[PDB]
Amino acid sequence: QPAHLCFRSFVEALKVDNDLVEINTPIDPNLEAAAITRRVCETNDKAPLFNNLIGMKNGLFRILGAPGSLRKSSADRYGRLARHLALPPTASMREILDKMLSASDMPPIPPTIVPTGPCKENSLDDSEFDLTELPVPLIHKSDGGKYIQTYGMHIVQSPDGTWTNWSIARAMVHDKNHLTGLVIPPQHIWQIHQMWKKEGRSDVPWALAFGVPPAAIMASSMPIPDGVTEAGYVGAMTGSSLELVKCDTNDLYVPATSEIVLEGTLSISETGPEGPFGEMHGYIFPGDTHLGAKYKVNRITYRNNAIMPMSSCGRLTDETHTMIGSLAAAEIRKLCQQNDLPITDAFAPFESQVTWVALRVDTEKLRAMKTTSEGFRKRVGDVVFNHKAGYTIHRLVLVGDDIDVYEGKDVLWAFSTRCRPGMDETLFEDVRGFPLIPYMGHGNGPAHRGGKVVSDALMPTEYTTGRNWEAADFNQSYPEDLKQKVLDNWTKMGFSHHHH
Amino acid sequence: QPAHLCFRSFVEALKVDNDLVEINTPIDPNLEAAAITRRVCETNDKAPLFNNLIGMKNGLFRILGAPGSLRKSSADRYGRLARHLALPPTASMREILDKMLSASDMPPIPPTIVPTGPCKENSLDDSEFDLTELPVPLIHKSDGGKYIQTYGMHIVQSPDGTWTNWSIARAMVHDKNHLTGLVIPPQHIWQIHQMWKKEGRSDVPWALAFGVPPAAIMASSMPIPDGVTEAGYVGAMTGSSLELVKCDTNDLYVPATSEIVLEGTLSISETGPEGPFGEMHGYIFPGDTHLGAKYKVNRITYRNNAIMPMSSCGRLTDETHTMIGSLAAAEIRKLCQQNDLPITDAFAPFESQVTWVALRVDTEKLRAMKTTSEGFRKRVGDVVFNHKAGYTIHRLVLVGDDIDVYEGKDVLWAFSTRCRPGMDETLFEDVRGFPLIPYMGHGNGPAHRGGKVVSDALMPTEYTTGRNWEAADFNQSYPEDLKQKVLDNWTKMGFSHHHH
Ligand SMILES: Cc1cc2c3c(c1C)C(C)(C)CC=[N+]3c1c([nH]c(=O)[nH]c1=O)N2C[C@H](O)[C@H](O)[C@H](O)COP(=O)(O)O
Ligand SMILES: Cc1cc2c3c(c1C)C(C)(C)CC=[N+]3c1c([nH]c(=O)[nH]c1=O)N2C[C@H](O)[C@H](O)[C@H](O)COP(=O)(O)O
Ligand SMILES: [K+]
Ligand SMILES: [K+]
Ligand SMILES: [K+]
Ligand SMILES: [K+]
Ligand SMILES: [Mn+2]
Ligand SMILES: [Mn+2]
Repeated sequence: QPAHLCFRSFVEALKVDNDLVEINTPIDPNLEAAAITRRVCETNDKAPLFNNLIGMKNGLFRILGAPGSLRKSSADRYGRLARHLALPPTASMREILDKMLSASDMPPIPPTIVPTGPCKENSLDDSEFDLTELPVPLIHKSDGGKYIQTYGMHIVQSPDGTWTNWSIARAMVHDKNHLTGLVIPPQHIWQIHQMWKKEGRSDVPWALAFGVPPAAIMASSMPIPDGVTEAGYVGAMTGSSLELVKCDTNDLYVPATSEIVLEGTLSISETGPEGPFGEMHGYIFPGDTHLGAKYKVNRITYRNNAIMPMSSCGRLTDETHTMIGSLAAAEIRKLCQQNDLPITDAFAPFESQVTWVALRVDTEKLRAMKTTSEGFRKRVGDVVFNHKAGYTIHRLVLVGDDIDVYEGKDVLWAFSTRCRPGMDETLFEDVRGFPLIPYMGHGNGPAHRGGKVVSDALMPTEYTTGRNWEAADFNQSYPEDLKQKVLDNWTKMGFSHHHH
Repeated sequence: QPAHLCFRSFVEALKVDNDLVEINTPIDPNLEAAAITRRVCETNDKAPLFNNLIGMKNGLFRILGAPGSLRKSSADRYGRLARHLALPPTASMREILDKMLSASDMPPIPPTIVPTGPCKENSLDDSEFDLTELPVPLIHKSDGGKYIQTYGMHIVQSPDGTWTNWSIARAMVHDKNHLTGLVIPPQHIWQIHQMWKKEGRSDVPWALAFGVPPAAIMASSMPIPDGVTEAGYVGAMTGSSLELVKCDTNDLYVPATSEIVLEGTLSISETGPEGPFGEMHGYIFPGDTHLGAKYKVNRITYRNNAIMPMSSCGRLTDETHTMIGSLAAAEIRKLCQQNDLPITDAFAPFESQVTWVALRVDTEKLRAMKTTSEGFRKRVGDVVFNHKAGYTIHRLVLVGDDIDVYEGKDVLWAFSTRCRPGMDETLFEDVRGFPLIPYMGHGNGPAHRGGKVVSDALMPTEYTTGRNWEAADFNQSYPEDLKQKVLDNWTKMGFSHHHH
């Protein structure tokens, strides 16, 4: 099966790419696996595959860390993400995001039901498993639980059957047969949970599939629209109907090649302690436990020699940056365009801890609008910060056509030089805030409201007559024939490869 | 003579360091020399010494580019700056800034007058030179003149004789015997010019010395206090009295080993076209010429085989970043401490285009103050933004003790994660602004006023009970013995030198 359609094949692809380190000696899921993976993510090293996990039994489980993290070389920096999507490993971020957006103006391709698959190779009923006995990792030393769920896909369906959502949300082991995790507004797992709660009659049928098709875990991390079934979006994106098998204990459908599947219910009534967890912004607040949603596990099925993916998340760079930030940015780009805003490109700079999105403006179109910074900033901020796709993002930076928003150095240059603090900004206090940013949930103001800004790094003439500067750089401050002469003579004079 | 005391010896030191490329074939001062130097600065390459400059005659002149720019390796990144100061080439930025601050609580060591020096080896009276005939560089293609003066020291003295100021301010050739340049508030050359203008009786006696002692050009770029003669500050810093020779046509004194000296007058009445110039923030605005100060040159003296230093300034990284930013930051650190603010360290991140200064706070002392963010931000901003040392800086970022302000990645992390936009900031509109930032002089608001902000990236408990988080990073999220095991097994497992 292709790598984008089968996690086991993805792992093979990383090996073949010389992007995998297989560790066949014993590794402790208590901190060791995650510490290795953390160092990988901080150094852009090869992804670790832990084949000999202390506490692995009867096939549950090996661990793959850093599934969506960065490679060291610039030429294939995003190669692991490209391998989720059947793209060449040298694919640009623009190409990756365009792939992820491509299904937005395609008919869905609904999934195909098949009678069995590798995920059915083994099973454990409710007398045969204990979640506390599995090699679930402790990912950070101060975490409030062992976070089994950092890179699986939650599957829940609206009561009426018409929307089946796939998404990543964290969860930790609570006891032998329950997890606790985040189920929070405005997320689709929350929206569906609320529909079941209002109906009031039962707990939400649920499954959690680990080691799903890579193209599916990317859509799981993307804020595609309300009411849109991810499986059909992924089918359109990849041009193929995804193969799904029915759960044994409920009527949800899981990817046929899932590594590990948990079946059960998400409670409409019960909660339990959840957190703290070392999170995407780079912090943990030891002892900050709060009540989270509670899941009951009734059944586990799994592949022979099952592999659990894991995100050892925190400071730069891991899946919470590469996937959360970038995929939100993609959706924001599209949202802006659909609201007739002249946005060509969007990206969440890593340097911002993916709390900013830089929006590249087609300034020719801007000029035709005959508008001003105050007006335009307000329009952009109302569109984005009143939408779910803007949830995680606290600062939008508007930049003109000369800035490559996928290059953080250029975004920082434009922000620092073109946006006058205060005057060129509009604050948004009556929007939903992202509480996990420390300045929000651990800050001076309301955790859930406000704290957002539009920073306009467009220069005044970009609204009127056009750019009226040249950069004071090698590229723009010297004629073409001179530049080329300097480059051609560079090593001959005594001064100092793309792939590497 | 030592490298820090003699520019010719500095050039030798760069050669010996394998930090120099001598170009002995003809190079055009019309853009070519500056284009090479620009590429050096953008790549952190070796400094270029142009020994064969098209238009060089009778010894005037060779060019050294990138005198204070960065080296590629992390271990000696600031080595060129260290070589200005007799420090080891591996000196940290903290060590460099501490050296530059060291004379602030020392008695000055006044200069020593000597009867002659190398700067007298050759001379040209007012019938024998023409500034338009020298190989003065065109540094950027859109510049409004040939900027002779990018790394020389202006020497002017108060009418009463009690303060002799040394500073860098740009200047360009106006005609055969005049320059135009910037003389602007609150700069000391401006302050002294205003004293002469109020007296009204004559033009200001002036000299411009190029290729001065490196330790002197660093103090020339630093905002040491009003009324403090730089020569005595440099004497204290280096522990030696600087050797000076009298000008031939006036009673000012210039460094004995200056490469090139211009003697003349700075007009109290006349101006002429000046600019545009490709500047420190990375831009030029073609055609933006304005009236600048006008200097008359009466005499040139120079060393045999004279070398003119040149800054090809613009986008990162050159002397306008390494010296302007860092040295302002140093002075701000001291100013804060002298106003009883608990600031341990200051640096202008390069990523900010040296428009920010990050201020590291001793949070134990902060806690003892029993204050709040609003109050503290206001106090810090009033001290810094009402002082000349704060002139160039538009954003101050307050960070706690865990952040290394000399590491831009950590400053950006703390800013993005710990300072809530709006709420955790105080805007300053009634302070002097730096007009050369594009959002100021080419922006939406007053060019000379406002646009400043204090951003508080201290977390709430840093004011009260202490830091209440751990980073979600390899360093802080795992115990010592585990970290060490991972590191010790790193290459053995299959994963990937300080000097490089
Ligand atoms: C890639 C990724 C996405 C996480 C995520 C992680 C990763 C690795 C973790 C597990 C390591 C840490 C926490 N995460 C959560 C999360 N969203 C959320 O509601 N709660 C989470 O706990 N997200 C983001 C969420 O997947 C995106 O917001 C999706 O848009 C949600 O899908 P939906 O639009 O269908 O609601
Ligand atoms: C290192 C450096 C410093 C420049 C400078 C440059 C460099 C290379 C240039 C020449 C390449 C571009 C422009 N510069 C000017 C400048 N200050 C100023 O008033 N006008 C200038 O034109 N400065 C900053 C000035 O030297 C510092 O603000 C000093 O504190 C001034 O000394 P003072 O405190 O004695 O007034
Ligand atoms: K999703
Ligand atoms: K602006
Ligand atoms: K000075
Ligand atoms: K704060
Ligand atoms: Mn969804
Ligand atoms: Mn001075």
